[PDB]
Amino acid sequence: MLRISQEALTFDDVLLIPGYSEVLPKDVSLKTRLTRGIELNIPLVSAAMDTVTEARLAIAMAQEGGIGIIHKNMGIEQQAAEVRKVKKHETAIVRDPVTVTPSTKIIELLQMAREYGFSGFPVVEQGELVGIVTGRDLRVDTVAAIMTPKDKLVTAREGTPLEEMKAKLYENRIEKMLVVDENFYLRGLVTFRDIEKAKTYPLASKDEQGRLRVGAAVGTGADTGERVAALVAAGVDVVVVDTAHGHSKGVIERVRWVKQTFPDVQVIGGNIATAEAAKALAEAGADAVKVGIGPGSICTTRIVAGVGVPQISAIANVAAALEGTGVPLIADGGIRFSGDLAKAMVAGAYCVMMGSMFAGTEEAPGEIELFQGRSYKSYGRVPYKGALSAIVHQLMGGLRAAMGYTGSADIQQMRTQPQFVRITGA
Amino acid sequence: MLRISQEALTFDDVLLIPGYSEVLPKDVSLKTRLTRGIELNIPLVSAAMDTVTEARLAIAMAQEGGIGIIHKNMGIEQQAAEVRKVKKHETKTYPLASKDEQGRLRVGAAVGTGADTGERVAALVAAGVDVVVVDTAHGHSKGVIERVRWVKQTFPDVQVIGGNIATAEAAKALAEAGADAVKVGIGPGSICTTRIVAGVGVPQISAIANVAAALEGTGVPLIADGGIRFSGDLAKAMVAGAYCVMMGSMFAGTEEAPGEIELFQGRSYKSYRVPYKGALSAIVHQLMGGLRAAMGYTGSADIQQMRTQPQFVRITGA
Amino acid sequence: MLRISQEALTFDDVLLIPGYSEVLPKDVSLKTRLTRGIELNIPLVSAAMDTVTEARLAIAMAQEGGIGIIHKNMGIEQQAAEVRKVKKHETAIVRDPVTVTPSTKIIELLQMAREYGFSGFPVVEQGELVGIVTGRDLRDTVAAIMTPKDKLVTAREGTPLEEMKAKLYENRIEKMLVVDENFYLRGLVTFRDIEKAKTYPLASKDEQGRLRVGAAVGTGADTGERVAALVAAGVDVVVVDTAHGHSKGVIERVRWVKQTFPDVQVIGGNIATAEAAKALAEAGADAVKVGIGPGSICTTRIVAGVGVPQISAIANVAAALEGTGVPLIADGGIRFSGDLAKAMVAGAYCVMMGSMFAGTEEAPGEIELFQGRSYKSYRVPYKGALSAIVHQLMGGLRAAMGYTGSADIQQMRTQPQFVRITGA
Repeated sequence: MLRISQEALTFDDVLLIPGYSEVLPKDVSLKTRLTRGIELNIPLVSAAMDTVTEARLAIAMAQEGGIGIIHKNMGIEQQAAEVRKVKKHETAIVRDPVTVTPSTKIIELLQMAREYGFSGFPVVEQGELVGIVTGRDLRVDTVAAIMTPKDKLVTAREGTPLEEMKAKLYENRIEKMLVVDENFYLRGLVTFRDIEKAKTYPLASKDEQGRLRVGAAVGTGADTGERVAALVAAGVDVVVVDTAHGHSKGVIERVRWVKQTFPDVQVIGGNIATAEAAKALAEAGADAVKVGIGPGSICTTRIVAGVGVPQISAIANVAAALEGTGVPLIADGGIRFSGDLAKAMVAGAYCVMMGSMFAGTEEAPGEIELFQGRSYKSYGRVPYKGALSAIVHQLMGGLRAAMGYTGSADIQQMRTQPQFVRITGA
Repeated sequence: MLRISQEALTFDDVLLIPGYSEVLPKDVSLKTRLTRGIELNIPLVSAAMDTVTEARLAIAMAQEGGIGIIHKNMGIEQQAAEVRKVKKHETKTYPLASKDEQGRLRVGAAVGTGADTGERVAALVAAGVDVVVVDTAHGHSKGVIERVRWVKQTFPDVQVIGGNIATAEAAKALAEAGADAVKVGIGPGSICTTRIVAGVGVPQISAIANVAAALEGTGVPLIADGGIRFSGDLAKAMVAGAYCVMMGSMFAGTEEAPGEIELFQGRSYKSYRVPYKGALSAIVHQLMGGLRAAMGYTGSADIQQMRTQPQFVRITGA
Repeated sequence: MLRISQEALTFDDVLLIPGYSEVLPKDVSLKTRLTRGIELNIPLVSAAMDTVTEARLAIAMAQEGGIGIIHKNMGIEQQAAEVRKVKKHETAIVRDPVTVTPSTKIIELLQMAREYGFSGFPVVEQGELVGIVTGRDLRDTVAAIMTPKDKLVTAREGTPLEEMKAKLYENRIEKMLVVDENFYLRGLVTFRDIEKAKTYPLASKDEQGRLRVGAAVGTGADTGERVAALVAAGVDVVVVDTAHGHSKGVIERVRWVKQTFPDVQVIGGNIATAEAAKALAEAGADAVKVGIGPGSICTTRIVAGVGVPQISAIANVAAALEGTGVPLIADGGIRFSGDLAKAMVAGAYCVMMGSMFAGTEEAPGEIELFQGRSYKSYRVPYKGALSAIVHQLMGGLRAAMGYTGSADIQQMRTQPQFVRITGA
């Protein structure tokens, strides 16, 4: 007979049922996991599309508390360079301040200050911090004779938390402080005002060195091994083996190879839409899976190949397959409104990947253009959407409202407790 | 493990089945209850929206045999003053008029859960409001349930409605808290904001039926609030178990509703821009005329029969 | 007998005829006059509309080489304050430093420092800068520990940026407080903000180097008070701006401004006839603004049946004002850069734009996202930076001047010819 496995449901087939609520939307927790080893403060990921995620938007995603996956429609060194931009983004510490040496002449010092200002130059000897030259030191031969010496410097160790650095600035009644490593080598320069500015982004997704998190997509083609190596050496947090059909020999073996070749990087595999595909990727060592095969009603995979799984059922089947494995699942595709995002969470997603909704923001690729009195991003013209932060705030506002309606205090509750009603086309 | 509780139906999913009939539409009874203590001569309530119910339309609603809920998008003294206008209004004869034991027209008033709610209730009560409606987007919540308890303990002699809700468990929670009635409707509309923004909602026929089953034998009425576009939907809501129906935007733009007559582009509107709909009585007459027709088709002589005896068919999209 | 004075033409009725050309569009001169006494480097003025011109956009217009007219849908002192914002603008100055007084408790200053740090705090008394509390000063009250007045290194507001930069270097500091002639604290300037500052070579500036600005008034009861407050705030031009400038009220108010405030420029409008131009010129107007029912379905035409198609209105006013020295501003009906070029050739000295500038970054309103598209809300589509619209408008004018062979505005206004075309 006709081999039908199940009836499968999409976002419009279901609604969340309100439940007893004690926590206000503004008070719920949105914290979740992207992978086994990566936590996110909001369950939001930007897709690896060449209209959506390069370094600029990836930085903003991490600042909001999610993460961006840098697209792979570019050369290997070009993609590694995009990853480097994200890892080098300075939340507060100036990593490469302008320096002088003890033997540097005052005449060159003064000529440098005419170009860079009298901000006070650190004095180094082959990288080793030996002092600082303040404007006062010049007011009241070489830099050595007038420099503030090491014993008078207030410094902080590299890797100290920003709030602890701000406290050392406060206790010492200073505005600037040098950052050093265990061998007193200069590693940066930090400022009270810049730490305070950093509170603009209190949810920022950072690695353990305080660098913004970022991901990067790869495929299965011949240069994948070289591309992964370049992305890893650039400091990427997660490699996303990202293809149309993750349940394939090519993707499973590539995930396995990443996990065995680069054990210290996280690896995502996808896309998949079935329990069995999730178990295959988990056994291959995936730190997370990405869910979405023909999730959209009119997408190319459905029309050209007749293939797809409605996204609510795909998410729930993958979630059930991975329960108790520790492996998160990313919902990728079909989300038009914040309400869909909430339904994806209640079906079992750990976080949601958005694509076209972020195209046309300030931070996304492209240049602004005005055409017949309206604003677009040009590269083929998408409407200009303004700042990414406003879209993120609306999406998380809707999720917060749903969690308030269902009485879910946190993401773990939202994923496991609320119920759907199924509705008709009427 | 997709956690699906049930298939839920809306108005367009069902049709009333005709039954053996002996009573004509013009002769059936429309008397019902708003709350434990308030009876109405027609099963109609006006919503607490600032485009729908202030004193003028609340007076009209009571004269028709329903009741208005004065909206709370105004100061406390203003809302109390609106209540006083209705309670003091003295006149045309309105023999269906909803009236209290003292012969004054009935009126309700909405409050929320915010910090000034206690002061607002006290003022509405001192002005003679018949029912206080604790009216929020999510009545199945600590704050709404606690506020309903406080009204019932602090002002035992006023009726209190809690809402909105859409489940049996929520209905039991509000009734145990002392609600004299519950208001039903969470994301009842097809493309409403609750559904688009939060993905939350219960199709209104199943929500009404689930609440009616939860409250059977308790004496606590339920008010159907939202999703009703035609008199036919109203009839369906009653057969699903509603005691009466709350209308909102349908009454906006009537003569008696807030706003001022405005001419523009050769058409009439109310501005504060909603199309001008003429006198409220003509809409009420149409809605009640359709309910009477439905009761004639189903053979229901009164509201109690209409709510408990007729049957639906479920239909498809086609 | 049906009293018809003439057939009147609008922009769509005519096209510019190409002429022999030797000057490339990039090389023509766009310099013109707003009024008898005010020159502009581009022939663009922003309208006195509350969706278009407040201080932010007026500043951008002046930096582009044009000027903005601040709208009058606000209080008198609010309008004076908008003018002051333009007259005193400087991008490199950080405004409103958080201050302390000598009788502030050290304990309170240490509390504030939790947010503000130790960079540190200017000290004011009776509204005058009297010292500063630096971090070294904190390692009773501020009076005891503050650095005294005689040790402050300050700059005067309005000092050229290169002089401020030289003073920073000479004093081995990276930032200093900015004061006015009363030693009132006006802000703070840093090396980094000086280096980041953009220069505007075409900027419309007065004799003191301040950006030019105008402001609208009407003819109602408080006009005299409003004019006085605008003039005192340093406004460069008063625009007596009504629906019907050819009236006793406007003519007498224009004359009052010229007689009462002879050192300010005055514009009268709106008009659309030769006789109205002569009447405003005789009243003392330094320029006239042309446009009565210039649009096809505007309210003046629909409600009152009144209007003059703008090409003919411009040309009739220009003919009437020839040899008087009084410029004319074309106000209304301009949809595309091509209409702007036509308005210049019909005789305008510059063009006032309104709703085309609404919805730009610098115009009033806040950006809003709505159905996946950007709007400004008070809703109009969001249009990005004003500079891109100005660039396109002036690019189109430059192209027209290249087509007509006009090397400068004076030639563009007097030499090229139109063809008249049919509806087809």
